[PDB]
Amino acid sequence: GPYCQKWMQTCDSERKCCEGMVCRLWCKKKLL
Repeated sequence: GPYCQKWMQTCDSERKCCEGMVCRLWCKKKLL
């Protein structure tokens, strides 16, 4: 929904990761 990626959404192999980036404890950017 409206608060997930920029709210550190607690990521698991079942979590609706709003940007598909770094499913480790949250979802956050790490990219070249």
